[PDB]
Amino acid sequence: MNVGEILRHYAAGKRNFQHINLQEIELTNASLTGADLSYANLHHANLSRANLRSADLRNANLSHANLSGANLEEANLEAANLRGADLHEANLSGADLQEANLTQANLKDANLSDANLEQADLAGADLQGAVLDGANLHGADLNGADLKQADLSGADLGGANLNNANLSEAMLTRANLEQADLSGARTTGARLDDADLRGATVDPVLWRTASLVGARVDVDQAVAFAAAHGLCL
Amino acid sequence: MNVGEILRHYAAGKRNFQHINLQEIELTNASLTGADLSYANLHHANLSRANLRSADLRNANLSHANLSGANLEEANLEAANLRGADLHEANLSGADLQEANLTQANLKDANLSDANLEQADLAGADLQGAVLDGANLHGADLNGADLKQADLSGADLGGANLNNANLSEAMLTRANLEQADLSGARTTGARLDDADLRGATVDPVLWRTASLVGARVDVDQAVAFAAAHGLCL
Repeated sequence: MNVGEILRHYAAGKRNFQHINLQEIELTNASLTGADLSYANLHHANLSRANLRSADLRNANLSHANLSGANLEEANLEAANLRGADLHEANLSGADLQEANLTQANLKDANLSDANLEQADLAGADLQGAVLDGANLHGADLNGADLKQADLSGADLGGANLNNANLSEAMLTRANLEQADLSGARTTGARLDDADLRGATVDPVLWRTASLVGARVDVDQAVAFAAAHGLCL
Repeated sequence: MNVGEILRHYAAGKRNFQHINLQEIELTNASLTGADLSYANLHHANLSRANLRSADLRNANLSHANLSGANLEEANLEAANLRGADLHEANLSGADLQEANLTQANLKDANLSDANLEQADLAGADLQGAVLDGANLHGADLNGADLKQADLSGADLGGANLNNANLSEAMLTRANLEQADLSGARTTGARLDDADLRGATVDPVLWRTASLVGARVDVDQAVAFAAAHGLCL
């Protein structure tokens, strides 16, 4: 299938497009809300600015697609393959991204307000400046992700892997970090006021760097904290 | 007895002067080492600059005596009554002051290196600038004493009462504060590095003000500390 076909069919009102092969397709600007594209092949595809609101893309191959600026509000991307995809400035508010593959993806300045990223793989992704206010990243992999100035105000990072994340100047206010791993993360000017830290693995450096006004702690943690300030116990 | 008598007798080599009444006596400059003056009455006496090295004064009435600049090195003042005495700049190194009465006394800039002040009463005394390097104040009363810039580097303040002390800019390095009470003390720029704090009662303010590099703590204390920095447990 090609473009003038598919634009036409949708325009008619045909909504099922599952398993279609659209690999490398030029679909910039293309307007495709409520479309069913599950299992569809979109390797290196161009869907820059494409409107995919409430679209179903679950298990779709999107590795290396340009999606810069797409609307994905409320789209179903459960298990969709997004390795290396360009999502800079895309809007994914309310989007379902559970168990989705986002390694190496460019997410700079994108919006994932209230998006479901449960167990998603974001190792090494660029989220510099993005917004995740109230998002679910319970159990996500962020091995090495870049989050300079990203907003996770109120996100579930319960048990998330933040191993070696860049959190420099990140916003973590009232986020849930219970049981998260933050070994190696850069926390310069990061803000964890009111955040829930209980049982998270942290470097001691974090105790000295992150604003922690109202942040919740273990007793093990209290101690950590004390000692990171140089008290002898 | 009067002065020309007593100077004479000592000069001969007479050493016992116990229970003698020398109340209000002018004995400035008077040179009286190894003298036994226990139970002697010296209310409002003038012994400014008097040399009393290794003198025995235990239970002597010294209330309101001028002793400014006296040598009391190694003198025995166990239970001697020093309420309101002027001791500014006096030297009491190695002096025994156990159970002695020092309320309201002027001790500004005096030297009590290694002096024994066990259970002594220093409520409301002025020790602004004094030196107590290695002194024993185990169980002393310092209710309200002024210790601006005083040096207690290494002193036993085990169980001492520091209720409302001025400790502004005091030196407490490797002092023992186990079980001391520091409710109300001013600790601005006070230094408690390597000090032993375990079980002492402190205001939380203290956690924020005193340098605590290497200071020892309880777990209760670790927690205190954390919370004084605003962490929620």
